[PDB]
Amino acid sequence: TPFPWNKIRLPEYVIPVHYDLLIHAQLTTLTFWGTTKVEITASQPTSTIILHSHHLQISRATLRKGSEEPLQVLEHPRQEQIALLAPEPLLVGLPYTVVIHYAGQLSETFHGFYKSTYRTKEGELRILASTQFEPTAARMAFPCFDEPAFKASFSIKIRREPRHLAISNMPLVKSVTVAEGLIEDHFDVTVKMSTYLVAFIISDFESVSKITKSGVKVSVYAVPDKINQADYALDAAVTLLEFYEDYFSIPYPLPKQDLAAIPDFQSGAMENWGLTTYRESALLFDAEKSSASSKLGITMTVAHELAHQWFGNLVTMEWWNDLWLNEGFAKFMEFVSVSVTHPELKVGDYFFGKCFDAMEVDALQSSHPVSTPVENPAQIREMFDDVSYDKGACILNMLREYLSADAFKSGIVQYLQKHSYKNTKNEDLWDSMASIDVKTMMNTWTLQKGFPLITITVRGRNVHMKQEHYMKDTGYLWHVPLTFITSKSDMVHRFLLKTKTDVLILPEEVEWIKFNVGMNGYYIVHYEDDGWDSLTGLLKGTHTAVSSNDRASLINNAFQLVSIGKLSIEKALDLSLYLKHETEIMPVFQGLNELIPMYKLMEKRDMNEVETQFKAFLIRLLRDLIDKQTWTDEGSVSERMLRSQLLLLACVHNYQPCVQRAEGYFRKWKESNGQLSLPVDVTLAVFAVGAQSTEGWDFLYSKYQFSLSSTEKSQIEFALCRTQNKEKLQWLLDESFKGDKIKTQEFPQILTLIGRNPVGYPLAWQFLRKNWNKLVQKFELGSSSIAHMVMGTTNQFSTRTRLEEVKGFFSSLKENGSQLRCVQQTIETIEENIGWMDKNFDKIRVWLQSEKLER
Ligand SMILES: O=C(CN1C(=O)CSc2ccccc21)NC1(C(=O)O)CCCCC1
Ligand SMILES: [Br-]
Ligand SMILES: [Br-]
Ligand SMILES: [Br-]
Ligand SMILES: [Br-]
Ligand SMILES: [Br-]
Ligand SMILES: [Zn+2]
Repeated sequence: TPFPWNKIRLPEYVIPVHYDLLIHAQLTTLTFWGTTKVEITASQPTSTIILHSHHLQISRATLRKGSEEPLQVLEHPRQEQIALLAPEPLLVGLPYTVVIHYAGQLSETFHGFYKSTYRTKEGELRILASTQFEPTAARMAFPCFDEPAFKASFSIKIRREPRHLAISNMPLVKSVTVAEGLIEDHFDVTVKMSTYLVAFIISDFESVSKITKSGVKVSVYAVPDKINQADYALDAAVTLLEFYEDYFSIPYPLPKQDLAAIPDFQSGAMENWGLTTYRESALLFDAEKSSASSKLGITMTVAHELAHQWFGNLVTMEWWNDLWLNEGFAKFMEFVSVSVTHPELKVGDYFFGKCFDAMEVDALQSSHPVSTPVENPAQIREMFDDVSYDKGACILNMLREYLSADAFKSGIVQYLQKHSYKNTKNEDLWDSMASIDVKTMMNTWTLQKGFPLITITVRGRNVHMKQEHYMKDTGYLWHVPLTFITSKSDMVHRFLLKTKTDVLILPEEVEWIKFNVGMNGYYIVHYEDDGWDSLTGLLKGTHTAVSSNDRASLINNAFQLVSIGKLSIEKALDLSLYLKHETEIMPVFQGLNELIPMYKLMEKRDMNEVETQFKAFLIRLLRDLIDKQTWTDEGSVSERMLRSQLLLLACVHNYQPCVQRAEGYFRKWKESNGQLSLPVDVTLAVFAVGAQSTEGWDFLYSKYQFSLSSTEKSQIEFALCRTQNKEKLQWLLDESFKGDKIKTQEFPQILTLIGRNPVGYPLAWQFLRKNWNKLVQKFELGSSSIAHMVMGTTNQFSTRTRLEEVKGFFSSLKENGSQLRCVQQTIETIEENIGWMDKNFDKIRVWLQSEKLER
């Protein structure tokens, strides 16, 4: 019989109410079986039930009316569906139960119901089984109506050996002994939720717990050897859940919240309702070895996953085209919450960096609107990108500054209350925010890609403003909430620009004007006539006349304008010279973010002399700030992050005072047999210098197997990827790909670091090409992991030959990668790199030879 349904989306006329899932995993044979019972009703007469199933071996399917009838099973593996045919049509509105018996193999990927492993201190391999369903992998563990708008309650039962613990979304009601060495755990019924949020883990994890003031038991789960690193996340999770409950005025509805650190995990974390899961590096904190960056990362990742309990779980997007309703909000709420719960982290100052990263992809033709259509699993996975997360958060921040925090908060509380246990579209959010023209304005920011360039022309008191789509002509127009300050006023002045152009009149003439105050708006600014000269003069003479975020926005925008010929490279580089006086993390890092990519392009070309001169200029520019750093872990989180990055930068570029100190610390660390406690903040620099020799690299690698510290593992991995030894770089690719000595969850990062190694970069792009099929099988087409490997190995090329290697390779893949959005993005980036280098290389050579810092 041919397949009776020819659409990717399921029919809307058969709706589930409740699922009873029985799962029995065998961790010795790596197999599982299940029985899924789903209560359904049909809104129209049908004899066919279409549902999702992927890589499950279905043995039997029956239909119970409320008698039992057998169902004929048909499969459509490409659509990832099964069709269950009943002997007679279902009666409308009457309850039926579909019962499906099946078996599967535990996935060897990081999705579905997959295998995870770890080693004990004695070298014994331990196996656990965990889940990762978002977006479409629930259908790999149980047959279901696997679309987020088909919400249902779930009663989960897990069969296991007595040596294992099982945890799931809800608390454990009871454990029944079925037979010898066979226990069945019954978990309480969940509230109405999407299939992608179902979770279960079978392991020998240990836990620590703490109860919130609202009575919620919060626990952190981890392997026995790492449960002593769970205290920080446990305390942070309790404080953040209490923050969100008080903030939203909507209690967390479940009796418990678990945070599990999984030894193998693809993304950073996942918000499964009641059972949030994390990479061990995103949750576990070692008070002696963890970095300030990693502590910030745990805090923000926990805040993100807990925000999703409201934004994503309680209220879910109707379809993946509106995935930003979940991810943009969760990303933005990390800042809203942590700014209050952990004020010592000063996160609010760092938000804007995400917006500049989103602008890098959003300035290309291959970007997409925040809300855009998706059909198949690879396209849906492509929605987990910088546009949904970072542009999503940045436009919400822009809107909050525009409406005020009070009006914005009222709109989001109304929205969550109105749509609790249901699904929403982009329009529902805008109607909630307008109930406090929001919809017209925010449609310009979510229903078309990109962002505007705002051009300012000052004629005495007359300030002319123009908008145009910034693209590296569509005729796009936005409702832009402009802000500005002047040399006469530091009040934030506002002007809503809804037309191509407008003009305003200043009360008095000014010496300078600066738009996008604190860079809270998702747009860039160009100043005509002497505007850039006036702003450059202000930064050179009195840089604290504007805030550190305003200084960072001027640096970023000046370099973005060079790409479209609005500002010469010489004038942008002249502006950057003020950084010799800068002390603040955001503008110092913004200077690095703009300048470092220039020598990354030179490293992949025969441009050694200008590359070396450019690197010497960068070190000279920040020399006073580098020399002021102590080689300790002293200071605030920003002082520590600034120290670590500056010392690492100085050492990799052979700045002699720092290389000598790093060389001495590494030699002493190796002499001590790795017992010397180095300051965590200098460890990246010390290890990167030490790995340059064969003996140093082998010694660093010998310590890797014993480490229980996520930071130490990450620091060693970074250092090992910096060697000039090509056999060692190849070995890291081969071993992390294999997953024994270095876990495969680190492969995408290792591949990108080697792709950025000045001598070993050809090896990363070659490895990706030669192992494409296995990498796609492990990480999936459309995944953020694949996108980071594609862009990480190719987006710093700047020759027509490299451009054609990329086009030729990906077009030869046909259905296994030729249509990837990351491929078009990297092709467009290489085209821009070719043009930028051709135009600016010798201009930079001449500018460097002028030695303006030495003048
Ligand atoms: O360049 C990189 C990585 N990287 C890029 O590949 C270009 S975008 C970028 C912007 C800011 C910071 C790092 C960036 N890392 C270092 C390098 O020269 O390879 C320099 C910094 C010390 C670590 C090594
Ligand atoms: Br049974
Ligand atoms: Br505003
Ligand atoms: Br005038
Ligand atoms: Br010191
Ligand atoms: Br090849
Ligand atoms: Zn998220």
